[PDB]
Amino acid sequence: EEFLRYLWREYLHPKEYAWVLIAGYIIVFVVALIGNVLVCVAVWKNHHMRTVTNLFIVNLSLAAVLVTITCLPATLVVDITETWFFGQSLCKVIPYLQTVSVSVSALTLSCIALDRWYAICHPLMFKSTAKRALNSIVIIWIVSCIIMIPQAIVMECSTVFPTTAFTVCDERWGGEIAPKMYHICFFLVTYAAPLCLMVLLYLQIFRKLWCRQGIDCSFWNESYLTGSRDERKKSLLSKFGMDEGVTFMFIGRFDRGQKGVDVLLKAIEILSSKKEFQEMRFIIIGKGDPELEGWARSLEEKHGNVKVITEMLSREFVRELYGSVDFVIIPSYFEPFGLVALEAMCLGAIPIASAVGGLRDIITNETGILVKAGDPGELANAILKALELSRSDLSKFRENCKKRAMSFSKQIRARRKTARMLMVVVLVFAICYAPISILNVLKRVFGMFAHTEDRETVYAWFAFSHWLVYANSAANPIIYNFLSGKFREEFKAAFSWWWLGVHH
Ligand SMILES: CCN(Cc1cccnc1)C(=O)CN(c1ccc(OC)nc1)S(=O)(=O)c1ccccc1C
Repeated sequence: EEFLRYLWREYLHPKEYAWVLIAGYIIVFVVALIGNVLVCVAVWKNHHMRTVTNLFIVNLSLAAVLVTITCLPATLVVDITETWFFGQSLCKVIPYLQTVSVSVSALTLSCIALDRWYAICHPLMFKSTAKRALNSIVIIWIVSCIIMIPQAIVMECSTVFPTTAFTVCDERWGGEIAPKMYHICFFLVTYAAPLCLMVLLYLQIFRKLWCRQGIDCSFWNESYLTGSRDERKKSLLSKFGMDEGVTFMFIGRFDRGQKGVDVLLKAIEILSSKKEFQEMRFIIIGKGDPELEGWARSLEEKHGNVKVITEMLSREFVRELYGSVDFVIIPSYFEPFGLVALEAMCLGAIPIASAVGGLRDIITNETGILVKAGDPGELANAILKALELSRSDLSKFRENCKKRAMSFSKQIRARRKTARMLMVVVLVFAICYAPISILNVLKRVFGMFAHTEDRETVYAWFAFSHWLVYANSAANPIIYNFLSGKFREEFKAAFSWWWLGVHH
C-alpha cells in the first residue's frame, strides 16, 4: 500500500497549514463547479444569451469544470503529501488534462479578443455567427490536444529514495536542453503570446469605446436649451449680423485630406452663382491651413450670408449652436467614429455628412443626408436638397435624429460593459496564472530552486500558485455575475428553480 509508506514518512515533512490549503480547495471546488455549471446552463437555456462572446465563455467554463473534477483533487493530494497515489496511467492523463485546459483557456480568451476587435475596430465590423464560433472551439480543442501530446509523453511515475520510498509523478527528459526549450515554448504559447495579443487588442477597443466614441450623455442634452428653436436660431443669426434663413454649420480643423473644409468651400463656390444661395446661411468654424483660412475669409468678405469663426469656442457655445442651426455639414474624407454627428443629432441639428466611417454607421436615410466623400458637386446638391426640405416643418426629422443618436449611444454604452467585463477576465487571468507561469520558467528554464536555501518556502509558493490556478476558474463566474446583467439575472433564475421551483 502506497498510503502506509506515506504514514511512515509523514514525520519528515509535517505541514501544519494543511487545513488552510484544504479549506481553500474545498471552497474553490464548490464555487468553481457550481458557478461554471450555471454559466453553461444560462447560455444553453436562453437563446438571446447565445452570442459569440458567450459561446466562447461557455467553452471556458467547460475547461474549468473539466479540471475542477479531474485534476483539482489530485493536485490537492500531491501538494499536501508530496506523493503520487494514482496510477502511472493517471500520471500521464491528469497532467495532460490540466495543460490542455490551460491551452484551451488561453486560446479561447484570445479568440474572444479577436472577435470583439473585428466587430468593434475593423472597418468591415464583421458579425460572427454561432457556427463560426463553434468551429473555432472544435479547432481550439484539437490544437490544444495536439500541442500537449509531448507533455504527456514525458510524464513518468518513478520511485524516489529520501529507507522508505516515494512514488512521484514528474516530467522525465533525456538531456538538459529539451526541457529548457520546451518550457520557453510552453510559456509563450499559454501566457506571454496570448496575453500580449489581448493587451494590444483591448487597448484599441478601450480607446475607441471609451474615448473616441464616448460621448457625454449628461452634457449633450437638449434640456440645456431654452425657448423655441426658431427663437434661438433667430438670435443666433442676429449675433453674426445675418437675416433669418436656413442655417448650415461646419465645425472642424482646416485640413488637406481630413475634415473636408476644402470640399465645403468648393461647394459654396458652386452654390454662390445660384439665386437660391441667398436663402442659406453658412457658419464655418475652425482654423488651421493658412491658405484655407484665406479662402474661407475671402468668401466671408464677399457674402453677407457667410461667417467664419477661427477663435476657440467653449463646449456650451457649440452645444448652443447645435441646438439652433438647421443643419451641420461634416464633409470628412476620413471619420472612423463620427462623434460630431452624435453630438449634433442629440441637439436636433440635421447632419449633411460624407458617407464614410462612423458617419456611414451613425447616419441613416431617415436621420440625415449622406454624400460621396470629397465631392463638392455632390455636397452642393445635398445643400440644395436640405433647403427644399426646409420650406416645410423639420420637427419630425429632428426628433428622428435625437432618437437615432440616443439609440446609437445606447449601443456604445452596451458595448463598453461587455468589453469592460472581458477586460476584467483577462486581467484576473494574468494575475492567477502569472505565479505558476513565472515559477515554471525559473525552475525549468533557468534552473532556480535546485540549490535550495529554504525548500519549505519554495514548496509553499508552488502550492499557492496551484490553488490560485483553480481559484481563477471559481473567479470567472463571479465576474460574470457582477459585470453582466444578463448573467446576473440568469444566475438568479437558476437558483430559484433549483431551490424553490420558482420560474425566475
Ligand atoms: C507545465 C505545467 N506546469 C506549469 C504551468 C504553467 C502555466 C499553466 N499551468 C501550468 C506545472 O506547474 C506542472 N503541472 C501542474 C502542477 C500543478 C498545477 O496546479 C494547477 N497545475 C499544473 S502538471 O505537470 O500539470 C502536474 C504535475 C504533477 C501533478 C499534477 C499536475 C497537474
